[PDB]
Amino acid sequence: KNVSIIGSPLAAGQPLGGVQLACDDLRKLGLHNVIDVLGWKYEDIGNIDNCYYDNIRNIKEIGIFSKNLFDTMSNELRKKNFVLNIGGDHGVAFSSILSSLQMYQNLRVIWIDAHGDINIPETSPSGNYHGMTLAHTLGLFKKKVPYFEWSENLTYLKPENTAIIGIRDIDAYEKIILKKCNINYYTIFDIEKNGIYNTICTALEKIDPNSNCPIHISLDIDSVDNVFAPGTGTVAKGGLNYREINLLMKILAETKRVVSMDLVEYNPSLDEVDKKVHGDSLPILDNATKTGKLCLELIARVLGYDIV
Amino acid sequence: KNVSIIGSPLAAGQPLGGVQLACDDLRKLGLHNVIDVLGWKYEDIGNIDNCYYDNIRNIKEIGIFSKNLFDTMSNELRKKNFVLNIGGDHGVAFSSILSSLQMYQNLRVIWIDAHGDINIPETSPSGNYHGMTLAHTLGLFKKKVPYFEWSENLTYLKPENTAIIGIRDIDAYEKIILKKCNINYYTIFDIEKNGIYNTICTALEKIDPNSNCPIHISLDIDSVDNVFAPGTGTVAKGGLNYREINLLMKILAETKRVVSMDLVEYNPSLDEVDKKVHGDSLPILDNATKTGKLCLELIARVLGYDIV
Amino acid sequence: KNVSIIGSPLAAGQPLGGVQLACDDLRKLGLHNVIDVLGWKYEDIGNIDNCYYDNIRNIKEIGIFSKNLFDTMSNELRKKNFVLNIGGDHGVAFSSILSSLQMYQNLRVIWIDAHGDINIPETSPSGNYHGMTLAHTLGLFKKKVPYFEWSENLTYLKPENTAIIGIRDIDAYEKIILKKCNINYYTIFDIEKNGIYNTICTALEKIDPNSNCPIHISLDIDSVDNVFAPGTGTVAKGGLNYREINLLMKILAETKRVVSMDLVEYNPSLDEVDKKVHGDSLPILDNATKTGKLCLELIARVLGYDIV
Ligand SMILES: N[C@@H](CCCC[B-](O)(O)O)C(=O)O
Ligand SMILES: N[C@@H](CCCC[B-](O)(O)O)C(=O)O
Ligand SMILES: N[C@@H](CCCC[B-](O)(O)O)C(=O)O
Ligand SMILES: [Mn+2]
Ligand SMILES: [Mn+2]
Ligand SMILES: [Mn+2]
Ligand SMILES: [Mn+2]
Ligand SMILES: [Mn+2]
Ligand SMILES: [Mn+2]
Repeated sequence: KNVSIIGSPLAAGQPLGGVQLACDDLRKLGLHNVIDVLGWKYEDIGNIDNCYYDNIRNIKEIGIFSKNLFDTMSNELRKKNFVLNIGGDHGVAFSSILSSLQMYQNLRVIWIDAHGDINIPETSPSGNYHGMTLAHTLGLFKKKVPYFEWSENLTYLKPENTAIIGIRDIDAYEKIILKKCNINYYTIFDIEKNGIYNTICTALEKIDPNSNCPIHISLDIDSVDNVFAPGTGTVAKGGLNYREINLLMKILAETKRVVSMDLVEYNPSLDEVDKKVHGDSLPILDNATKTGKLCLELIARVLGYDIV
Repeated sequence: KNVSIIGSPLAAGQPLGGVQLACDDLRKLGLHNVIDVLGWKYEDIGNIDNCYYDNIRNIKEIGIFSKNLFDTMSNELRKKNFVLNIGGDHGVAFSSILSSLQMYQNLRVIWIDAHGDINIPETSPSGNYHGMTLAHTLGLFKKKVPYFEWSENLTYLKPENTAIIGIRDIDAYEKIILKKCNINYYTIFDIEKNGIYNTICTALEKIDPNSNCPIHISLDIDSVDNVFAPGTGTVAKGGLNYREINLLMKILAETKRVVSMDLVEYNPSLDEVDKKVHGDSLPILDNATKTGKLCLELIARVLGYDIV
Repeated sequence: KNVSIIGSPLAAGQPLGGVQLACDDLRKLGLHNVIDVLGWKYEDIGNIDNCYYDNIRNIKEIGIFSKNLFDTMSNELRKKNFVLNIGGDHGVAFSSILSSLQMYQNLRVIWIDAHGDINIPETSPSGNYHGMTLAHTLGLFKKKVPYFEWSENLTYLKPENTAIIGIRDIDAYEKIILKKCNINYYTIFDIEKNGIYNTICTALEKIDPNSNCPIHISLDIDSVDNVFAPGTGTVAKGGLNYREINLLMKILAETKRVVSMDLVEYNPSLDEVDKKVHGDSLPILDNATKTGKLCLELIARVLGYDIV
């Protein structure tokens, strides 16, 4: 029950700023107090500081930041702590997942997102890296990436060892990549048909039939519906509801196999207040904005927070 | 993959105006662009122009309009195009369904609505025709209808060949008609018990056990909850949510047997904005009002639009 | 089909006033008209007027009020009427349930609430009695309660004969009491996993395997999500939705075994308006605040109000 906290305030994978503020906001809202009350101990590492594709925006900053995160996270993973990586946009999952993967070669990844993040630079509508991070992590890139030379000899994640859950906003070319690479995916319609519980059980059975693999959770908060998670940059209608995302995190916690996690795309500047109701009983700041509070509650779920 | 578009701006089946504006609003919002991007071809026909019961409001206008729609739609159906009939209030479904039925004698009808629309003139609380249209189509009327003489020798729809889905606001007498005529109905409580997916599968198995019949979808947008579809004249609490109505249309599209469809009761004047989020990726006008946008997205589902 | 209506305007189990106004507000909104239209007859009794633990707030007022309610309700129960007890905060369920229990010794209780109300005075964070009422009713109190001497020789409710449904906001010590006393409980996560229908069926099978026991429903309106029930003092995120709470009440009505019911924690002063939509068709005041209207609709469900 030791968690290393790593702030990864990278905001270069997409146009906007705001997400760079996520890590410190969550600390302000009571991250340490929440971890404490759940009976975990933490080590807060602070914040990460900061032939070829030529069409990836801000790639220099991203590559240099990612090397730093890769190195820092590798060191925390070696302590056999649970490692919590707080973004930042989703670009931070490349180094997060690959560092975890080098240590846990049988790692299984649950990517929770409204989006596929599985564009390659030649299919991307935007040139924004956060929309390509999963493709990059999966080894789907066809050319070298400037400032990622340090990463070229790493082992990459395999599609069959991954499940994407909650998706509903996929680009035209992206749809083809999704089917082609054989990744396991569960759309919001699958969730509507079968319920979130059956969906995650199905996903886990698919990628870890023997229930014996370490799990990395990469949670993009925009997987959650706008009603509950307004504080994020790229919204898509029809998301996971409050009950669903909480149940999903609880089920993943109960595997007892989660070794690392990203929580990405929280943008405090975009967030709103309810606010404070009696049920906000974790040691979270009164009247905290609702997405920040949800982030902390979802982190609590992964650390074993339960209704009874 | 050819669709005929028929605008049916009838607003006489109920008190309000607004719905007469629906057809052109949907065109403005990007109807043609949406059909194009899905790889369908369209022919836009434009807009329909315009012993006895004595207690039906505006019946002259309704009867005369319905003859015109019957004739116009009959002609489009003969091309073996998919025919999309955009209302207008629900009164336009009488001619829509009966013209389709004369051509497709084994037609099965899925009536998606918060209401039964199955009052007869002697049970109607309002005298508004849009609340009687299904009863009329089913041959449940007991007297002749002024200005409907042209329709008296048509074959009428049978209750056992129909399923009403999503209902929750039914008048006292209407409840008796519903049980008496033996129509298949699936209330919002059935949907809550079994989920939208099991419900539509059950309905389809009930009315088309051999999966071999052409299908007409009559979609009243007020079937959808107020939260997602404010732009409609007669609201009822506890409607289909965004995920449910999208899944329902997708499942119906996947039968590959849908030959015609009404989309009725959209009232642009009553509609509101979110607005524009990243997930609004169909070629729909940026910041379009949310019900209009939903209408277009639901039309896209029927034409095969899917998440991946 | 005779219902006795008892107004129990007790507000001393918690800090706030507002709930004392609930009973008369529901009458103003059309309680009698609703009962009438459902074909029930009512007798409106009006409103109840008004070694040891030393840490229970307002206990004198609560104990004295509870004796009065116990006596009044005992008398109504003897008529073999369905007895509807309208709070007031949840403190009124002690006398309600115990009076019903003395008459119906095989009573089964369905406690519908976001909270456990199962603190004992030595674990209570607040000293507010409404958060202890279920523990008190279950005989879990360890010391005598001032002004409850009249109750000391009553038979208390047993945990195995009780099901709590909808819970999501439970205090730390309370979680231990919940597991220890062996009460049957179904959290919002159980509801999310299995659906409200499977949950209530499971609960009923658990506590009444032979489907032969009288049922008391203790409905705290804060079980319902904030979106639908803002007019209540202690809100918790992720509650039952409009479709769920309506279905739950319908299923309980259909047992045909409900003999008594509390509807508690409605605070008109906290309530808001939609307002009036076509679907508000029960004889409820036009534009009534939404929680009050929901209360009446849920009472209608218990008296057999159904979609068709
Ligand atoms: N598919 C879009 C949207 C990406 C959204 C990124 B994410 O999931 O981290 O918010 C793009 O490639 O630009
Ligand atoms: N049952 C009511 C309401 C009808 C609603 C019509 B509809 O479904 O087209 O909105 C009436 O007969 O007036
Ligand atoms: N557990 C809290 C909250 C109680 C809420 C009471 B109720 O369910 O009637 O709203 C307390 O003991 O103070
Ligand atoms: Mn993402
Ligand atoms: Mn995303
Ligand atoms: Mn209709
Ligand atoms: Mn309708
Ligand atoms: Mn309560
Ligand atoms: Mn409560």
